[PDB]
Amino acid sequence: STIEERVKKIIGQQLGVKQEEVTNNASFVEDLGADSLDTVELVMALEEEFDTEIPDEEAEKITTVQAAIDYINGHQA
Repeated sequence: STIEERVKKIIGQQLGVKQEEVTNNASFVEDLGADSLDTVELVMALEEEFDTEIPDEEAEKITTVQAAIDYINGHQA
């Protein structure tokens, strides 16, 4: 249950996709047509994760999935 691991999972809960549909470098506006619940779930997911409450500004450049792994990775370092 590595970083990206749990991450993907959470992300998979934010909407309800699989792994092949939420590939590491998965998209949102092109993948999940960018769902409000997604951008919102990102503010809660991260909040329920490490209480980081991701904004909408940093979420834009973090729309993807892998972006939610590189930012979370910060947990380690």
